[PDB]
Amino acid sequence: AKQDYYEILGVSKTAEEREIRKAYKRLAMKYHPDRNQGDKEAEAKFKEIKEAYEVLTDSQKRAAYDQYGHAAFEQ
Repeated sequence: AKQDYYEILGVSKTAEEREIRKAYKRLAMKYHPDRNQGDKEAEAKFKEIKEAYEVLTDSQKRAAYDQYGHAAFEQ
């Protein structure tokens, strides 16, 4: 019911974007392909970790989950 965009990076539960940026920074470099092509999914993992960060600055995705997945803010 949406993904846990806090765990996908992996930070102190649901820490402010203040610390999420810090998770995102470590994890982004860790999961950067940097010629680890062919694998392809590891970059996709960086895509998820980006997605996570990005949802964590968004509006609706960011709250509906936090309350209740998508039975919160479907108006």
